[PDB]
Amino acid sequence: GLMQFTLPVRLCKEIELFHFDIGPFENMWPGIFVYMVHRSCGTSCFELEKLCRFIMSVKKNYRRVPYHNWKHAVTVAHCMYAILQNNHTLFTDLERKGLLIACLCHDLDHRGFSNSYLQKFDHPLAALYSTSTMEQHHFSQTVSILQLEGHNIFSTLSSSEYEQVLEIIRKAIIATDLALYFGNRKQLEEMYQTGSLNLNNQSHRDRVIGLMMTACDLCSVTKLWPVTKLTANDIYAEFWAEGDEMKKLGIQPIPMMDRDKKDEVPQGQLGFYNAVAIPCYTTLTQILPPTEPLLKACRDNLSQWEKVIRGEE
Ligand SMILES: CNC(=O)c1cc2nc(-c3ccccc3)[nH]c2cc1NC(=O)c1cccc(C)n1
Ligand SMILES: [Mg+2]
Ligand SMILES: [Zn+2]
Repeated sequence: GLMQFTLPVRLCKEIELFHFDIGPFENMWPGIFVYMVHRSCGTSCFELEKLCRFIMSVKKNYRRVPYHNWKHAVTVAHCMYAILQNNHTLFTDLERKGLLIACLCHDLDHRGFSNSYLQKFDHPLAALYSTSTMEQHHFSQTVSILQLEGHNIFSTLSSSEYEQVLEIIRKAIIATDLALYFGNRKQLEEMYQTGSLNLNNQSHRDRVIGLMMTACDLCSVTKLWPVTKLTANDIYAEFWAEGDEMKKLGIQPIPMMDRDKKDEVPQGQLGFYNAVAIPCYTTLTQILPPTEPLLKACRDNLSQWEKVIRGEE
């Protein structure tokens, strides 16, 4: 119990900021995650032995793909940590437990291919899960790891608390299906504006947690420009591999997945920022004002992409 994780001074300070980059030292990422659980949740939330074993099994079940990898999992969990720390009083003890774990697990066993590619390939997962295919898989993988001997980090919760946290985790992971984000944000936009948004209404909380999951999942667009730009390479490495596999099925991929249209990436980023990112962080900032730095960083990166198009970089 008297055992804390302590980070070096620069990390200890910068980890509190939304735009923190977890760095290139893979062996520090578990400790960074444990540090965040302890400060966000308490040193009591989890048996450290069970947590460490859970973390290492989750890492093993992430694949060596360019973007949807173990670094992405820890990066998404850090954005959730920053949201939770800037909104201390808004979230229950169970929600803080669930959401950091949900973020770590949200892309478990990702192959670097979209739901669309799985359906067109006719992958077995697409037969098992007709919508949110990869996301239902990610939740299935999470439950599987929780049920390994010595890996049940929730074992000290009551029966009712255990069912509530697994339900928080299921909804949180499903919500990372971007197809579901558009309608979820529209509903939240209507509720905030007509003044009907009520955080004591569970269906309303579910929607707000959904948006937080989207915000954390997209947080590559909220880093300093050098991080955002280098992450974009990893994102397009997966998209273009998927586009290659579409061409192998005899289907022309959408331009975003066609490496022959590299030139139009900057304009592709504008659409993404305007159609998804900016709307996402705007609504989150309306509901949770202290998440404003995410919207500010997103707008800064939109302006950097505009400068790339105008030939200035
Ligand atoms: C819903 N629209 C998009 O997801 C999206 C559409 C795009 N269209 C282009 C494009 C258009 C013409 C020529 C070349 C490229 N690039 C795109 C990139 C996109 N997404 C991300 O960059 C991104 C970032 C982070 C996380 C996720 C899930 N996605
Ligand atoms: Mg995902
Ligand atoms: Zn993700």
